[PDB]
Amino acid sequence: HHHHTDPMVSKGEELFTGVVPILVELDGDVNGHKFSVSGEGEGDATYGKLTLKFICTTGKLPVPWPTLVTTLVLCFSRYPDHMKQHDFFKSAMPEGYVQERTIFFKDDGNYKTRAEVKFEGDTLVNRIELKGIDFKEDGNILGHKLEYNYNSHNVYIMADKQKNGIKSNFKIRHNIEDGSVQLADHYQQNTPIGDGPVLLPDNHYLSTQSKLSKDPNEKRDHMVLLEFVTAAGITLGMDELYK
Repeated sequence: HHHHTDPMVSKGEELFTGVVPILVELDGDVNGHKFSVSGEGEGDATYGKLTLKFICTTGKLPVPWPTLVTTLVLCFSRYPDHMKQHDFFKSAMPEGYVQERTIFFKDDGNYKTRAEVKFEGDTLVNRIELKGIDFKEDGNILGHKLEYNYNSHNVYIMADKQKNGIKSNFKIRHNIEDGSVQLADHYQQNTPIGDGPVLLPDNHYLSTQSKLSKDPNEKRDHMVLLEFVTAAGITLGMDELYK
């Protein structure tokens, strides 16, 4: 909804009232295996909810789909009302923001990603380039030894006032089919594309859950993703209103 006392908050909330269509495009190269992914779906920031289907448009995906979840749109996070002044991601819209990561897979290779997230008309677009190097051919990634699932996790967000953006580092644990875990250490920075002001947040976290599934009628290599992302970690207003 639109009704906030801060007109800067109102501007960003306005763009994300209702269901917004999403397009995702990724071009990737991991150890010289070139691939492309296209995704479509919709986001509903009121509930923190994304529903997306991704297709590998070059044939078989050379890495496991779960390793691409975090790469393949944090403006759809649900920020509670008392935290809306800390929503960097919507405040950068519609001009958008850049999201850069390095992801280190423990005892394996790394991904470097750069994405631009912005509106094209009514559609929110996430355009990504991914470069992966130093992977082991018989490791868990190029060897496809990961389970097709995704563990819930919390991620801390901090301002980077020098870059007028945010930074975040966090660990993802991917499940290996033998019951072990493959760690993926993420380093992330985001910066605005426009030159206007943005909301720089106090420290807080995002709580994320994802469900991965398959489309039984789809013969192409693909992933169906339901993702929820909710902001938390700042207590109400002046204090607690219920004591």
